Amino acid sequence: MAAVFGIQLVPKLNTSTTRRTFLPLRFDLLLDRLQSTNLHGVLYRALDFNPVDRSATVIQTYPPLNAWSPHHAFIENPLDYRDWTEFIHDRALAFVGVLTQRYPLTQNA
Repeated sequence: MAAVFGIQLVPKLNTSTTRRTFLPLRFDLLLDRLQSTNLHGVLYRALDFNPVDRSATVIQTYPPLNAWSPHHAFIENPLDYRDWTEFIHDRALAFVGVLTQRYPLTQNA
């Protein structure tokens, strides 16, 4: 311990004991998540600078959304965070419908 290169550690060790189990992906639950309107604090951790009606830095995408990359730069960045909210709300909304076309809840729950 302690003098780890130029990183001074503490005299005290500390651990955590309990960890959670990896719970499955309910179809219902995604349908619900895809339905998010106020997305900002749902399928991602989104940073905005609200006071002057402006964006911050980083939309930290979750699952879903985790399959963004292939051509991300091609897409270019939207005008603001607030604006990006909308857009992917929109598009997501379109997508949920696609899924449903092929899979009926009633049947698939």
